Amino acid sequence: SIQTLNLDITKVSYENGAPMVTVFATNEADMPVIGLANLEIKKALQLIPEGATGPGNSANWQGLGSSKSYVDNKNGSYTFKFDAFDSNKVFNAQLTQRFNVVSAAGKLADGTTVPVAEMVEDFDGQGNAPQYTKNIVSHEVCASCHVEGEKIYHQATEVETCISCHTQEFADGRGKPHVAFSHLIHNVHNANKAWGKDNKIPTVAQNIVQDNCQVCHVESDMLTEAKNWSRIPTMEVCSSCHVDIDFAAGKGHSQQLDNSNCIACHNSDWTAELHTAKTTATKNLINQYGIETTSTINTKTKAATISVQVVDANGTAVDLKTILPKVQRLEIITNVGPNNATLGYSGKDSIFAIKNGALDPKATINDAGKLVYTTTKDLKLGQNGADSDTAFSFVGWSMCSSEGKFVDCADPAFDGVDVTKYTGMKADLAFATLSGKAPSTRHVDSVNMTACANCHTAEFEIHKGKQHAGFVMTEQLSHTQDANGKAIVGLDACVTCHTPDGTYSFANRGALELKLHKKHVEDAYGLIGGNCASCHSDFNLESFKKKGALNTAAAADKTGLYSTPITATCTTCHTVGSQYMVHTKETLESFGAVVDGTKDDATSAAQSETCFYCHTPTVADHTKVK
Ligand code: HEC
Ligand code: HEC
Ligand code: HEC
Ligand code: HEC
Ligand code: HEC
Ligand code: HEC
Ligand code: HEC
Ligand code: HEC
Ligand code: HEC
Ligand code: HEC
Ligand SMILES: [Ca+2]
Ligand SMILES: [Ca+2]
Ligand SMILES: [Ca+2]
Ligand SMILES: [Ca+2]
Ligand SMILES: [Ca+2]
Repeated sequence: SIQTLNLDITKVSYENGAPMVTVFATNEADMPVIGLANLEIKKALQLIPEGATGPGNSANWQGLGSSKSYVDNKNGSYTFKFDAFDSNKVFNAQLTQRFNVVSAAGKLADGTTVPVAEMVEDFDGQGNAPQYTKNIVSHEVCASCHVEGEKIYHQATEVETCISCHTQEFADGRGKPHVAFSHLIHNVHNANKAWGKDNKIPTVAQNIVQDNCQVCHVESDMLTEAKNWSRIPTMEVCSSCHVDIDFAAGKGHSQQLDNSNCIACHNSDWTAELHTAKTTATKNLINQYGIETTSTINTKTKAATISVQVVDANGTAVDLKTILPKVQRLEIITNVGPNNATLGYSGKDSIFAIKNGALDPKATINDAGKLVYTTTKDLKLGQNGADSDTAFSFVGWSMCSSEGKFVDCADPAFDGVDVTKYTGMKADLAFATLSGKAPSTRHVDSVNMTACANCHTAEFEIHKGKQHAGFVMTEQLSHTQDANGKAIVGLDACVTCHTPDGTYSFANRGALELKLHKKHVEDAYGLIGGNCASCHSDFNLESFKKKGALNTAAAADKTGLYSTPITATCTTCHTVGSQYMVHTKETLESFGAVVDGTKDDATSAAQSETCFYCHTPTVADHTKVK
């Protein structure tokens, strides 16, 4: 029943010596929550100030104990006492006092379900507001990539709880400097050294975080120590990624025996700039130029002509001739039937209209300075229902770049493997109809690029390398808004290649309905698990009525096997015959499904599935049945 448990420390009194701490618990409606059985002060701490343990040294949380002893006051308030407060006799009323309060997920007596809740609050030594803090990050940055409300590795769900246990005192006591949170946190996302008894190399963490300080260190008016990432250089933290320096021995660096002089040479401006220089320069390059793309069908030849207008940062026309020698690639992929693409991967129209400053002979720049390209593949417009009246064209492009500048592509044969030599630019999408009626467009209301950008950043150059320019997904290809009038950046353009017939092979589950699920259930399950909300605002179950067969397997002879579309969509994570699927192939067929059959059988059965008679999936609970 309870969706969110709010916790406030409303009162701290030292009038009896050891503090009495009152917590007030409210639900999402701000109603008092009575009967909490698993409330605890997980840690009582006080803040040793910046520099007190030595010149250049970090502020530290000194341990004062913990408590599970509390009275339920029957009004939403709970009052803690400490049986053994400050066992080390270090309590100092001149220091900031911190309390880390946790409520374990569980159930009240009446059976009301209660979610986990965690918080910290800081005070002075009399229970008033604090005079100074160590507020550098907030839990929210972790939720960008780790499912909110789930434990991150172990122990807790919020970074402040991690910080309250993984203290300098904790690390010193175990003779393990590396388990201090300010070392650990960088260590577990950086592949320069392994961590844990089993020496995990953080290959995946490294691939996502890419040492980008700004995914966790965010400037914030609520966090007065947010600039500590550049302002407090110490061998203890800087060594977490810089693993080959021995400061003591002067190996990899001049000898340093303490943190006294780090800041004298490692000025905040330099530390901040050097660690963010390349992502900032790339983002600046991406935002220099745009494209505006149109498509028309010649009603007699039934070929689409795509026109690309380059524009500058202010939406002002740039003649493509003026920048052609710096255009590394421009690719146009055209498919048909945006709700159920009809040409497959092999049948799609595709061209590198530009490669390393050279126009393909099939592409021209007109006197208006636009690129013009006409499809050559049969688009089969109108040959598969009303949806097949619409051709949709995905434009991806890249410009040659070195050290934050656009450069001439000096090498015609440059293969696009070295991604330091070019920038993927903003991709576009253009619709055209044979009939001259308004085009169909695919739904974009269930998943969008904002979800992707949480883990991959808004500057994600998708497929950048030898095969592709790299697609940057922006409002350039938005054709609808959400309830609040924000432009939706959909992945509808991706269907040009991620077709119901799959991609280059019938074996890859290349259909967009399957591919993102396949990739992320295999490689991102530690981050996502069953958390559909990581990509989905909702499920568009109505879209299934516009789908046909979906490619789900390759037969022995390399030909395509297909499933009815709901079965195909669910089976990506619930493989038939595996421990992840209770329904046998026979049972799925009894519910109207075709499972890895012919395209004709799957197509004929595509609207015969009874799955949604029983299954009532929501993003909150996709497992829900009658
Ligand atoms: C929109 C819903 C998303 C798109 C489009 C993509 N993702 Fe992800 N993703 C994540 C991890 C941890 C990996 C594996 C990294 C690794 O193995 O090193 C991936 C992988 C991809 C890939 C493959 C190419 C690449 O690694 O860059 C593509 C093309 C891709 N993803 C596109 C993490 C996340 C994540 C965090 C919880 C979210 C919300 C998404 N990905 C969503 C999308
Ligand atoms: C996306 C840009 C991330 C942000 C922001 C944070 N983390 Fe992360 N983390 C991320 C990835 C891709 C990985 C590798 C996961 C894997 O499956 O290998 C991790 C790893 C961790 C770990 C290690 C335990 C493990 O999952 O292997 C911990 C303890 C961890 N992350 C914690 C963490 C905290 C506390 C964050 C907020 C400060 C945080 N992460 C941000 C991706 C991202
Ligand atoms: C105490 C109440 C803890 C809280 C809260 C968190 N962690 Fe922890 N962690 C704790 C101990 C006692 C240990 C073992 C230390 C040792 O002697 O080896 C750990 C270990 C980790 C590790 C492994 C680190 C390494 O081996 O280098 C990770 C990655 C880790 N802890 C992460 C972590 C995160 C993200 C937390 C907040 C959600 C967190 N821990 C809280 C004790 C405590
Ligand atoms: C999330 C995965 C992070 C990324 C990426 C980086 N940092 Fe970080 N940093 C993070 C946390 C959760 C903490 C602990 C905050 C606390 O309250 O204890 C830190 C701490 C630092 C510090 C220490 C500051 C101090 O007062 O001693 C420094 C100097 C620091 N981080 C630097 C840093 C740099 C240079 C990064 C990019 C290369 C960077 N961090 C990434 C979480 C994350
Ligand atoms: C991992 C998250 C890191 C932490 C924590 C710190 N640094 Fe770093 N540093 C990191 C990378 C990936 C790079 C290369 C950046 C690039 O694009 O070139 C760096 C680079 C430096 C440099 C540049 C010169 C050199 O020889 O590397 C300096 C002077 C440097 N880093 C200093 C530094 C200090 C003082 C840190 C603690 C505050 C620090 N780094 C943390 C990755 C990470
Ligand atoms: C001036 C006399 C310095 C003092 C004192 C410290 N460092 Fe340093 N450091 C300095 C220079 C000129 C360089 C090379 C810069 C470059 O761009 O090449 C460095 C390098 C580092 C690095 C990065 C090493 C690498 O990437 O290979 C780190 C992490 C670093 N320094 C940290 C650091 C700390 C923590 C210090 C106090 C203990 C410290 N340095 C002192 C110049 C000076
Ligand atoms: C044709 C020019 C393509 C366009 C446009 C897009 N993708 Fe793609 N993708 C393509 C191929 C040939 C492959 C390999 C075969 C396969 O089916 O896996 C892929 C692969 C992916 C993957 C899997 C992981 C990877 O190999 O990178 C994902 C998650 C993926 N593609 C996503 C994707 C998105 C979101 C697109 C629109 C921005 C997109 N692709 C366009 C071919 C083509
Ligand atoms: C990001 C990595 C994703 C996660 C995590 C989940 N889904 Fe997804 N889903 C994703 C994409 C890119 C698409 C394709 C949209 C398109 O235009 O075809 C989908 C599609 C679905 C569908 C089809 C209906 C629709 O809304 O388009 C269903 C029924 C669906 N997804 C279910 C689903 C469930 C149950 C998940 C949690 C276990 C889940 N998805 C996670 C991307 C991602
Ligand atoms: C991967 C992105 C998934 C897609 C697509 C779908 N499901 Fe799923 N489901 C997934 C996971 C990781 C889990 C948890 C498994 C575990 O035990 O941890 C589930 C679970 C279900 C369940 C409950 C388990 C059971 O035995 O019944 C149901 C009923 C379920 N899933 C249904 C379902 C349907 C109908 C889907 C298509 C609309 C579907 N799932 C897609 C991961 C993914
Ligand atoms: C009612 C008679 C059902 C019809 C029709 C279909 N399914 Fe089902 N499904 C049903 C139940 C009662 C369960 C188990 C629920 C639980 O939580 O244990 C399921 C389970 C699934 C799952 C999860 C499988 C697993 O994790 O082992 C999936 C992916 C699933 N069902 C898909 C599905 C499809 C695609 C259907 C149409 C062909 C379909 N189900 C019909 C009940 C019923
Ligand atoms: Ca308070
Ligand atoms: Ca909280
Ligand atoms: Ca590491
Ligand atoms: Ca456009
Ligand atoms: Ca029907």
